[PDB]
Amino acid sequence: CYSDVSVHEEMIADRVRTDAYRLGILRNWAALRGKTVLDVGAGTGILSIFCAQAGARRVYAVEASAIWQQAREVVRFNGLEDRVHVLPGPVETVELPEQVDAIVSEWMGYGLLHESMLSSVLHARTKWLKEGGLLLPASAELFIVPISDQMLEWRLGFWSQVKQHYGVDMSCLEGFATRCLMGHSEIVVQGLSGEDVLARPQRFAQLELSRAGLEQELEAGVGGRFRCSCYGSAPMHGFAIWFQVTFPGEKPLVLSTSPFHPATHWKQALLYLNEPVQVEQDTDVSGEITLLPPRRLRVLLRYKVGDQEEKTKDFAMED
Ligand SMILES: Cc1ccc2c(c1)[C@@H](c1ccc(F)cc1)N(C(=O)c1ccc(Br)o1)CC(=O)N2
Ligand SMILES: Nc1ncnc2c1ncn2[C@@H]1O[C@H](CSCC[C@H](N)C(=O)O)[C@@H](O)[C@H]1O
Repeated sequence: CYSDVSVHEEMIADRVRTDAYRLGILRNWAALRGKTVLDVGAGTGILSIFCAQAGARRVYAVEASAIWQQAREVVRFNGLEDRVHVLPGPVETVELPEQVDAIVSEWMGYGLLHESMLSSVLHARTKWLKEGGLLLPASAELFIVPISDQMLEWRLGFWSQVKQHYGVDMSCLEGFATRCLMGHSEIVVQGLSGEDVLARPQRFAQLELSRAGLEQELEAGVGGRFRCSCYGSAPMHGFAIWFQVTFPGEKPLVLSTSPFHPATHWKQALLYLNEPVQVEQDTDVSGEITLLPPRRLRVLLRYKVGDQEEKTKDFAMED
């Protein structure tokens, strides 16, 4: 259980994630006080306990993986076993004695595990949430922007620096490094900063989690067109995608994974072009992006940089 503890350690050590959930939940104290909550995928149980601190009478903490033992332990240890009930197994088959006033979950991320988690939360909403019940978070939004990855630039430049240190010219391996690091069709999860961002980020989709038939909409695919204009001269390496989610308040609380906001464990998802393309101030960058489900979540991208012809590059997540 090494990667098992590391995953839960990583989440809890993310103060942006954890304070956002804590405040997001607490700020609904008036709607939660004395009410019932389902925590879908409770993990170590911290979100369920946040709900109790907000005043919930009963929280059902449903967890499919072995970490539920630790959740049971943490709740019992905090003396909340009367108010938080840890239930092992998948949410799709759990039996609650009542329908709930609110659902909390932390389903977001990049890959098949997270897609499966949203589906499970939507299954639970339809099955167990009362009409007009609270969803925490309630919505998500997806953003895209052209980027220049400084770390990648260094790695691509590395082979040209070997001569200076060891008297052997390996500059000829730039082509090789580029093909290997950029020519694949995988999504790369990497943390960027604001200076990597080459234009204004564009929202390309919104997911309102209360909508019935969202499961159906997701299966078709989520996304849309985008357009933007670059800020200055740079080697454009591709696009970054990220999300935010919103907790209703009475101003809503936003948990964001943007490169301009504090770093989170989610980082951003990078879509590299096959090789770098030079952009300038006012270079138009436009395209269409679609995220959809051999069991793979495909990212379909068609884009145009400047006067270049439109190009397709499709990526995938097999997990
Ligand atoms: C079609 C679909 C279905 C479920 C679904 C996704 C996409 C998205 C998603 C992630 C976060 C959100 F706030 C919203 C959506 N997910 C992705 O992997 C993803 C996003 C960008 C790239 Br690149 O990949 C998995 C997920 O958490 N949920
Ligand atoms: N169908 C399902 N039913 C119940 N739990 C699930 C599930 N699919 C995944 N999970 C669990 O959901 C968790 C997501 S990790 C989030 C953990 C916790 N809510 C926290 O915020 O700290 C994992 O621990 C995983 O085992």
